[PDB]
Amino acid sequence: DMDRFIDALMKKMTVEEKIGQLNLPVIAAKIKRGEVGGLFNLKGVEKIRDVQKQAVEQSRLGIPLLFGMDVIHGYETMFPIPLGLSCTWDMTAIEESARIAAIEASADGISWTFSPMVDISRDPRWGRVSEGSGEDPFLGAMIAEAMVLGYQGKDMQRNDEIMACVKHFALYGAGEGGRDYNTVDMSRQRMFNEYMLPYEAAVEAGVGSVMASFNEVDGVPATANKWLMTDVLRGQWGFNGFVVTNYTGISEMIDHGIGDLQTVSARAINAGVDMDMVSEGFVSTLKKSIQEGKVSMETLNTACRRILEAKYKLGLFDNPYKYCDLKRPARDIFTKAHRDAARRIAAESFVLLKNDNVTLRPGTPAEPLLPFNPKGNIAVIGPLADSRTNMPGTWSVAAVLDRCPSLVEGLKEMTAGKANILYAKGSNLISDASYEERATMFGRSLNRDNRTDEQLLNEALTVANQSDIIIAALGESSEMSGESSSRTDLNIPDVQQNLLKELLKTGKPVVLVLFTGRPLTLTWEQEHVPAILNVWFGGSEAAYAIGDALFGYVNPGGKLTMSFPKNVGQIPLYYAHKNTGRPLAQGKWFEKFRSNYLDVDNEPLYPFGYGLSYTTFSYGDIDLSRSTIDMTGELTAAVMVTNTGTWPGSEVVQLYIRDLVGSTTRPVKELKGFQKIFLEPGQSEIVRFKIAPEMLRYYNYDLQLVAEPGEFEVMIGTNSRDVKSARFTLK
Amino acid sequence: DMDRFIDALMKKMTVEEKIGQLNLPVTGSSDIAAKIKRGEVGGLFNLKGVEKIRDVQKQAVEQSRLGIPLLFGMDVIHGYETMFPIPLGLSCTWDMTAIEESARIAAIEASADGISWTFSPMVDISRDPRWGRVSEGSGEDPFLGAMIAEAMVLGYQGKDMQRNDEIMACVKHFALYGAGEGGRDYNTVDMSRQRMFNEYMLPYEAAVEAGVGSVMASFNEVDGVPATANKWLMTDVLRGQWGFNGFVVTNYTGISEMIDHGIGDLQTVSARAINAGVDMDMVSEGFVSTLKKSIQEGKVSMETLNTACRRILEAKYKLGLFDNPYKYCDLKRPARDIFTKAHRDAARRIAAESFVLLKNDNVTLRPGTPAEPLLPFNPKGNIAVIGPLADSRTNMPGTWSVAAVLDRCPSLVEGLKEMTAGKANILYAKGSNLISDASYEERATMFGRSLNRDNRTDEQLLNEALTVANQSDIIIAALGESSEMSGESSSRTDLNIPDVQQNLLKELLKTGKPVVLVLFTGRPLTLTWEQEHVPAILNVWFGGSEAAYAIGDALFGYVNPGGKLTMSFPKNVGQIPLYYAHKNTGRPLAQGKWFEKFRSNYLDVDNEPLYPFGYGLSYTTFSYGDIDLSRSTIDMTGELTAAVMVTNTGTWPGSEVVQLYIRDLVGSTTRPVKELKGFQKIFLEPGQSEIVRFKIAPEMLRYYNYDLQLVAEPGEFEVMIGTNSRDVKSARFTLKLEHHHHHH
Ligand SMILES: OC[C@H]1O[C@@H](O[C@@H]2[C@@H](O)[C@H](O)[C@@H](CO)O[C@H]2O)[C@H](O)[C@@H](O)[C@@H]1O
Ligand SMILES: OC[C@H]1O[C@@H](O[C@@H]2[C@@H](O)[C@H](O)[C@@H](CO)O[C@H]2O)[C@H](O)[C@@H](O)[C@@H]1O
Ligand SMILES: OC[C@H]1O[C@H](O)[C@H](O)[C@@H](O)[C@@H]1O
Ligand SMILES: [Mg+2]
Ligand SMILES: [Mg+2]
Repeated sequence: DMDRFIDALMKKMTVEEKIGQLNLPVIAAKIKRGEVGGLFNLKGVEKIRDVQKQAVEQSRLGIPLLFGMDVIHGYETMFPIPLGLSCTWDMTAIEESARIAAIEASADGISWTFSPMVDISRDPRWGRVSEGSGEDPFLGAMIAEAMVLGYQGKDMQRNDEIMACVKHFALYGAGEGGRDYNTVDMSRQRMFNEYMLPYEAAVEAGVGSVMASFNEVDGVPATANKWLMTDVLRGQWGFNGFVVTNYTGISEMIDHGIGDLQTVSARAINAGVDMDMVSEGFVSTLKKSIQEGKVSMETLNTACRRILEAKYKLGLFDNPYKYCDLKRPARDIFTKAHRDAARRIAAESFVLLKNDNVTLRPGTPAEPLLPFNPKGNIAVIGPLADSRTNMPGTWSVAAVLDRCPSLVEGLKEMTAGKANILYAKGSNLISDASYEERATMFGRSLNRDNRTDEQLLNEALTVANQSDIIIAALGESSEMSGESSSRTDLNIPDVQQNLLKELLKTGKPVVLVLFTGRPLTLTWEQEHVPAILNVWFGGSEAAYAIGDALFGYVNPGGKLTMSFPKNVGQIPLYYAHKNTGRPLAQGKWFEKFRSNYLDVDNEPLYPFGYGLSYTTFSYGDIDLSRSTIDMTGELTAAVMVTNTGTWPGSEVVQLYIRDLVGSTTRPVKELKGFQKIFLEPGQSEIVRFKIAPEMLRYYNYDLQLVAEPGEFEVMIGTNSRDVKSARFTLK
Repeated sequence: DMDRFIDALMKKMTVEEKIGQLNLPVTGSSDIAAKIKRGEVGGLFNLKGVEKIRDVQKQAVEQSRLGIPLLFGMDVIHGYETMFPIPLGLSCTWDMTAIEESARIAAIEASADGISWTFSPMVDISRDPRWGRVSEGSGEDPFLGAMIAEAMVLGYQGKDMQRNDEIMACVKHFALYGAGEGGRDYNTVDMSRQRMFNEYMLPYEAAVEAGVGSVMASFNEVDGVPATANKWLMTDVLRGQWGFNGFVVTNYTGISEMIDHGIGDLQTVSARAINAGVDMDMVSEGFVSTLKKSIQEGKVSMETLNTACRRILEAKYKLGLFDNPYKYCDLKRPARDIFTKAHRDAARRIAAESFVLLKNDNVTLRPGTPAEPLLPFNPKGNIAVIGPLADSRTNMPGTWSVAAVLDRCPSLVEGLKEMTAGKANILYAKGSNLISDASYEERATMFGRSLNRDNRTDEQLLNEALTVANQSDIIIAALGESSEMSGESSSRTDLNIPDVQQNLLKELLKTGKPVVLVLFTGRPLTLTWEQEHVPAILNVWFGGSEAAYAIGDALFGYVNPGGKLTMSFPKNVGQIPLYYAHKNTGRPLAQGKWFEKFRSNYLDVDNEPLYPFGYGLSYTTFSYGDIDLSRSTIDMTGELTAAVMVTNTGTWPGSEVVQLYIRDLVGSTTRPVKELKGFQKIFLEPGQSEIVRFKIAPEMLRYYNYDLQLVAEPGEFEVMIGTNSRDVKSARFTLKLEHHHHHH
């Protein structure tokens, strides 16, 4: 067993060698000296194999390395960005996506992924919303579990199973002004009821590692916050793994303003941080700290032990080359089967935001633009229409970017012999040339040249007037989201929005195919564009999936996991909000002396859980099996859902709960369950949810996790706004 | 003795009479005469007129069983009839003496008219210019906000409220109400205890410390409990930590609003309120309708009721109302104390002192002559005054002027007419409506602030303004908010000058005539376009009843503007919240390096406000020498002096607000990059110099640490002094636990 092995190995180690197990730098000489615990961001089974060989056969103790990478939403086969993927509301698909990525990365030498990112955010200004699963902690927790299980399986024993890392612990999504890395501040009540569940869920699914976040919490950088890293993570949740810092998280504490390198390094290890990504604070200062009594041997041994336990659990003491099969890349990476899975999952992620009836032939009843049969002349216009490198999305560091088909390319393939695909760039990404450059960093250039916006527009209107339909491929470049990609405006960029206006003015039918990493402020578009399909960033096979949606091969079923506000002045806007002492009643905007603004109502443009289909769904009244239950009972909430339209398709039936009265104020609703059903036209299904006191608990004023007696409102519907309702009492 | 008298009085009262002292209906609430007869009423508010107040007091004294006199409340916020600037504007004076004076005058007038209690000062810290109630406070900063709280309470109450022109003040809104989410009024507040004490609480404390007689509970939740039911707030902090000896009143229907908050029925929330330390029920009738049943049922004890009742009675005793219930009911005072020339003269001085000159660039008026700033200018020729704020009397006082005679204030045109008669012709055009949307204009101009928007087209209004402008030598563009675009329940998600006014502005600028933007506002606005295109921008906030004359004083150079901002002006609403006393983060963007990938910064704008905290210009300029510290190392027992030479390097005499900032460089918790720790407002003639000195003592360097202990920690500090929070000179010093006791 493990304990004996690790005792024995640790009894042989110098203080230096124990310290070295905590170092995760950016080298061959470092490894020879036992100064390296793992490496990260190295791609290639050949390279990784040789570096491992150096560790195993050229270091004193032969201790093998962890190899980390950001395998976020795929290795080479790119699934949608996680925010888009969350919109599937399909935990099976989500697990599959993480399984596939793990198969691919492990085939290439990777034993550790810095995934899943589970940070709750209600601030769409923050670029890293693209990497999470929205604003809701329940959905977030379900997804966390599915991702950890996809990567790790049961116990990481297989050679296609890798170690996961829940990030970023904790509260990183609440950075002030939506500005990446900025100050976080909240009450402990808010932490537990509104932000912490996804981290806890990952821990409880047996995630092997946790990454400390960049932000402060209660005035202490997370990386030096013992309350977080010991009392909560270990003390409350029982985490038995190790904590890794984020990139230079230790030395950044110097800038935060809590001390010099040695001081903040000691505080981090004493807080419960075990591995030091890049900063070399542990390597360069811990021995001195140990000599001065600032860090005990016991603390060092604990951190070292954790690191070694992770390597044992990965099977790296049994076989250091477990993940270095030179034969596997050809078999496992970027296969047709994987790419087909990604295409399917991509089409499942898209959210149909709008699809109004339009006068398409004179005299006929108006009908929607989507789906349509690929015939005639299909214009595909905009700066996202013919970009390969912008399809996979941010955080695709192992992808071959210029290998993904552009939207034009993919649609051309899919329509060969049936229709003509007419392309026009239409506009730049944005008017400001310097913004376009930083927005298209990391190889996402759109090849901006000297053609002016006016020239670009004029070409596009020429093409548009030769067309039977216009697909406007607009929105963000993929690096307008991700890290250090915060925005103060959330519009479709200026020149693109002008292009869209002008395309609408041709009189031809226009479908907005919207690429984004975040919620955008779309009131103008919701008013004037007949059809809007949010395609997020669908992955390496996005172009094909977009075709599947457009041509009706897939009926869109995605639902939003994050509120789309009307303007930036409404931030933060989220569905699970408190009622206030002065709630504005429905339809009463504007009312003086209620909680409301002078210039806009309180509502998002599109609420949490919103998503349309090519069919329609109708809900009966909710049947509750009990009107009362006690603290040990249960009941069933049933509703019949009928496909009332003409298309087969899926519906995410959503369960919300309102605790009507509380000893503290309680949100107007909370997501507490969901089921994704598929129905043929005319077919019905009775959807049943179990409700029990376990589900009705929350963290009260004293942070006690408790369900209080009183009345509850159970709400079931097609989104967080449009619901059927009923009540019961807890005794 | 007060204790004897109140014991004796409380020994006579029934449970219904004790409960009745806790009840505060609104009049000016049903069946008030009969409720007073029954002893069911402890106070009233919103009744104006010393005649009416005396009648009702006589009812209480002569026709209730026990004759217990009433408190009479009103929102005396920035004046009774003589209106001073709105408090946010007033705060830009950086002048505590003037602030105290404004409060003294308002107390003199209010008390003349029967009023014994003002629901002032509002001291809520806010970093969010969306929130309309920023107009009512004194900006983002706790140091300045604390000093203002003190000055206001002292102004209203004096030493001990003994005089018949001193009234009881009420610090509001306890607590954290300025952090409402989305800047939407009444919305959820949430923050750490550390943030509360370091960043929000001090001005409430400074009001308690100044002897404020009462505190008003806020509308917001704190830690998921409505403030009105938050025992931690109303007992543990207010009494347990600060030793507040007064009483707590709810805000309007605060108790019954807890039903909507979602913590129970009227009886439950009323019981929880009184048990929390709330002493008086504004309007809800929660206390009067449910407290006896609660006492029967054991939900509230007789000791809790007695404690609340006693606080109300002690307030009345401390105000001198048992001694003379008609102390403030002198029917002859109104004719000699209210809206007097002496009061109005002070209001005009204080108003001119509140204005903030945001921009005043050189303009070439005529070829061959060197360019000069538009401000100030001698009144000559043809002066156009154009805009929806140009000829509105009723919008001059500002929001929260509930006792003012709105349509007696001169409009800006009228004011400029009087001041320039015989010297210049004032030409006038409306130019635009307040905003394109009529329904918005309506809600924006409620409470008697109509601009009398008519059925003219935007074209009619604009063309009339252009005919004026093209005949004029200078254009005074009177634009911005109506007064009721700020105040309570006036939150905005856009902070621009409204659409049709900004179009008007553009068109006036296109004439080529020189334009001065005289900006009326209750809040920070997003003014990047205006800062780029308008030569001169004078922020006049809302100046009060004498605003028009004060504006003339500034434009013509009778007063040199010396206001400084107390709240950050963002470049856009997507930067909110933006405040000077922020943390460094782990990845600070170095100055001048926007944009840099992997630093804390946005893709589309830099991190900076358009105008920072403490920003403001003058008709002259001031230069700062380097800082001289009297010593470089002290210990906890010591002190040092920071000194800077400030010189008037321009051609005009003028006042400068010299501002002291301190940065605690390293902490056990992260510390802000600076915090205001002092200021001095100096007046300098052209060429003149003055050495400004600040005492720095370890007690000023204290903050609430992780464990909420108010401590100073040894380490390095940076002393910064300058003309605003951005443009500062620097010097460093070290604090130790133990240093030299003598020179050796
Ligand atoms: O005048 C007492 C307090 O009144 C509050 O303003 C109320 C408002 O909350 C209520 O909706 C309307 C209903 O007509 O009456 C106003 O007076 C203010 O929040 C307090 O600052 C003020 O002291
Ligand atoms: O790849 C490991 C972790 O890296 C962080 O992103 C860093 C960024 O913080 C740093 O400035 C640049 C330096 O080029 O490298 C990136 O890797 C991410 O925040 C983590 O999520 C990631 O797991
Ligand atoms: O239009 C001129 C004036 O008319 C009325 O006297 C209004 O009360 C006033 O606000 C306005 O300035
Ligand atoms: Mg309940
Ligand atoms: Mg320090």
